Amino acid sequence: GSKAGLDQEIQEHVKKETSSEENTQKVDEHYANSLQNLAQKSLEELDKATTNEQATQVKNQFLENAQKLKEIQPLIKETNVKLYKAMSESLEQVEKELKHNSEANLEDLVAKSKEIVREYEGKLNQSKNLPELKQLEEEAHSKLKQVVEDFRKK
Repeated sequence: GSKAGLDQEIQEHVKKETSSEENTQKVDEHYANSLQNLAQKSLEELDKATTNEQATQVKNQFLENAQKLKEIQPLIKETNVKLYKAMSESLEQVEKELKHNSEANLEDLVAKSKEIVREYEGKLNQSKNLPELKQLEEEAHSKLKQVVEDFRKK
């Protein structure tokens, strides 16, 4: 127990490095794929050039665009991170809102149903004969059905 925190800290340093290098590999692979696509498009433009100057310009523009592409890779990773965080936080907010609202609706319906039951139990406890009992029981069940139906159709 006394050494658990230190073990966790050492393992966490190692995990930080391994996660850093794995994210580096992912960024490198995406960058290499984008660079291959850029190069293929520039090579197609070059094959269709009609002038040595147009061809040299295709090459120079490829080099410029390759520099631009390399410059944005860490920003690409940071943008993906921020997008995922925003999605997760919005999902959690909406989840807690839905939980609260559904619980409130259920509590209101349960309160109304228990109130119908209490009213008619109070009436039934004062019953003097069997016909009154049957009439009150039927009215109570009809009121309960009306309440639960109105809620299902709310």
